[PDB]
Amino acid sequence: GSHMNPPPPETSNPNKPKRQTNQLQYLLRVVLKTLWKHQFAWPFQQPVDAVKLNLPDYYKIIKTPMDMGTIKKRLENNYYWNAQECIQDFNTMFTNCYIYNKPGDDIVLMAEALEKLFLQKINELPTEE
Ligand SMILES: COc1cc(Br)ccn1
Repeated sequence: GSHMNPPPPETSNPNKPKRQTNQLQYLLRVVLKTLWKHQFAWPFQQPVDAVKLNLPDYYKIIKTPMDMGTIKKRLENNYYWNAQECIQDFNTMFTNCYIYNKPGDDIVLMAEALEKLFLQKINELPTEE
């Protein structure tokens, strides 16, 4: 897309060691599945196109972008070694939302609803077997 948006996060790299764990399978099959289909998922399902949204400062402020489309592709591509890397991606996505926007903005309310659901799902994350 536009040269004024940054390249999206890596989802493929043969040099990075990879594993499928039961925890990672739960993150794809339960956690991402639940969040992806939520009514409030859509602002999070792809990278922020700061040109289309007329937010030229967005990637001045947000230096660690992350979105659920990227996490979905990471999971589908078995990009991770462990669940914590994936949980960290989710946490980064929510934190970016809360940094860029204001308390009570619609996108913040949406992120808070998703994050509550995410926390419930992570509380049920199985032990790594
Ligand atoms: C209006 O601000 C934002 C913030 C994010 Br994160 C995504 C889209 N718009």
